[PDB]
Amino acid sequence: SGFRKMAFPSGKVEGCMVQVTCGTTTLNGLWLDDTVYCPRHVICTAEDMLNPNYEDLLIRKSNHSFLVQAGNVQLRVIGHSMQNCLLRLKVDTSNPKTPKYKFVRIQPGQTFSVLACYNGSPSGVYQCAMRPNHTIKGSFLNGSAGSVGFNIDYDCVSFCYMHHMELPTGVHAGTDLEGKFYGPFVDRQTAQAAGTDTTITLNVLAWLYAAVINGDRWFLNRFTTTLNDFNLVAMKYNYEPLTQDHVDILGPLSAQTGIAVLDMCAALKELLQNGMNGRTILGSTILEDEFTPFDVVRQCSGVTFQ
Amino acid sequence: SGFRKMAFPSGKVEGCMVQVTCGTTTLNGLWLDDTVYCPRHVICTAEDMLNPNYEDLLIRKSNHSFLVQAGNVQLRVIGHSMQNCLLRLKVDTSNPKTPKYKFVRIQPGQTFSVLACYNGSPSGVYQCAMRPNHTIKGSFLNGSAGSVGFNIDYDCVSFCYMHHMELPTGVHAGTDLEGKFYGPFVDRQTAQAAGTDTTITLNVLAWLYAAVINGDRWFLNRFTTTLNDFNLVAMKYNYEPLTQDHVDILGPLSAQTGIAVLDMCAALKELLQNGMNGRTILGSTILEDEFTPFDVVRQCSGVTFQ
Repeated sequence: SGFRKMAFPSGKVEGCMVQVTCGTTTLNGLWLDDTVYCPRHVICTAEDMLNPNYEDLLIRKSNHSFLVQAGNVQLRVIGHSMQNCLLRLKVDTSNPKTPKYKFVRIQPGQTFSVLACYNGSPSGVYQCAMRPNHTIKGSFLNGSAGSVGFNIDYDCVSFCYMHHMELPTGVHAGTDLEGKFYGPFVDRQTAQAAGTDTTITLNVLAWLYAAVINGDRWFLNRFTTTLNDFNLVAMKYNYEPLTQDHVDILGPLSAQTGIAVLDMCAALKELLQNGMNGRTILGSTILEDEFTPFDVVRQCSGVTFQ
Repeated sequence: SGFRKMAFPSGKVEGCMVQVTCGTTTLNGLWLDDTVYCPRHVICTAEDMLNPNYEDLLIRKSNHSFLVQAGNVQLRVIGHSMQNCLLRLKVDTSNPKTPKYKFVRIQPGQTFSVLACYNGSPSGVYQCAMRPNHTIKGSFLNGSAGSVGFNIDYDCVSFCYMHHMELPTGVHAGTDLEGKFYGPFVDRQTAQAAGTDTTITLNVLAWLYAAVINGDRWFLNRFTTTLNDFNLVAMKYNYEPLTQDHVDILGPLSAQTGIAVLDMCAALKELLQNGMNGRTILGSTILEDEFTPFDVVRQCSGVTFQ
């Protein structure tokens, strides 16, 4: 019984992947019901990207200007239309494998499963988090745009992200399924760059509990800090604000390990004092920011004595 | 353009997981064509796994006392045929969802993906490597027995692990899909423990290769070491030796850069006797060993499936 950075079974999402090829551009598209979603820049060429006018461009393209194929059999496009940075294509046969779904907009800190695909087929699946700077540290290559990110709540695929491009530092930016980017990022070829990404406090703590849970509290002390004595030390360091909503959330882990969020945060200010080796924390010389409370709670189901 | 810990798409395997209740106990089974696979110890109640005669403990049990379930439909069982550490209770209809499969068996250092299930329902999927001490450091709460580990090689899911027991140390153990346990483990309460482990090395090595491809390089240089002096120090840091039968596979690896094998090896010497204190490799502080040369190419290359 150990911690693992897991992902939801990509099974359901795969039954929604297809290949959308336009011109000399081929990427991916999510096929839900009689609709097929793909990043709109599919209808562009390296040149168009310098100053794309998607509205006018898309106009120069009809229903069978987009060759979509579910596996080896191609689908019939019965109408095209634009929605922000996506492209809603209609089809003659709604997806018979469409599962209970829904579109959400994840926030920074939150995690999700990404099913990378190429030419409409799956390569692998991995987990990751929507960093505080609105970027993602996924693993994408050309032909990867069009891939989705999700979370499955009891037989329900909550789609939250759809890949597009890759930033200067090797990180990734994409949009929600409605078609709006997760940042100040525009899908055109202009000078852009990820803003200085910090660290997720809430998950750095979840990690901290997972640690205690599984052993080691050398980073613990009778040290008690206020809800404003930690947050000052916060902006100094990369770690973000520990709102009152994080407190509550850290509640369940709190009650379990018998430790108080305040005394936990206080244990952290002493890590921004060193926190070197000597005993480390589950190996990691640093601090894991992409393991959410829910995740730790999830894995390693412990009890709470009352 | 990043390098995450990837897992195989779990669609061709999820559609195989079913539930296999027997009395009060309940596991997850593998459903291929007509046959159904599952953990022998599914006929035991309470401290039965303390005193497992099995071959006799199954005699009294009958087909009916086997509730194979596919999420609703009951699968008429008919084949209380025990095979090694597994059962082989055939059912009436063959799994229509059955994929194209093999049952190959993995060796130390090799990797595979895991579809953790509970009550026959896929919970999460992840990737782990067959440790040398012959165990799989991973995550499995109760009711994880019956879970499965596989690999995908172009239109062919080859199964290679069936989760069974969990060691006291936290790590777990199971068997190939033939019943043959892995390492010298058994399934009772003989209070067995796992031996000392060494690093697959060939993975920690091949991990660097993908580090390079993603730019992140600051070790490619070093006192270009030998072929013996190196693995010598390995046993100075707990790393099993290496043979040319292990580098000749790294053919394409180097063939996709120009970076030597030996020189690369020297980066390690300087990586442990000195370390890296400060800068990191693709994020992690520790050196990752759960990444085979194929896993690294499989990712960096984009190899899809079907």
